[PDB]
Amino acid sequence: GSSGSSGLESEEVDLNAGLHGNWTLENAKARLNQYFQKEKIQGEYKYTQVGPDHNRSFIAEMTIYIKQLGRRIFAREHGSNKKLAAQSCALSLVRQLYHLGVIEAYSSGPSSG
Repeated sequence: GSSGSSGLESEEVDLNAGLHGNWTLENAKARLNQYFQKEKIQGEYKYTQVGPDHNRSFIAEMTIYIKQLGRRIFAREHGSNKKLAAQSCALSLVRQLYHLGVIEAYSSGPSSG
């Protein structure tokens, strides 16, 4: 494994990308951890393995309470592995946070190139 020492963007972004939200499978997993660091909240994914051990997939689920709204949000999703499952779960919390107005559309530009 490896990574860069800094990140930058100098590219343009569409106006409709602020209406659909730039939250992706990985940028949502980051944004849910950012929400937990800013609010002093903690959350861990509940997993369930499905299928036979020679050909399996994983379900992942999470539920969190929002003290700034007075309610909670829940998700349950699945991938071919725990990473894909938790990625799909995170995007399902983050797109409910965006729908309820706890967050806005992400600043990262189009994935088309």
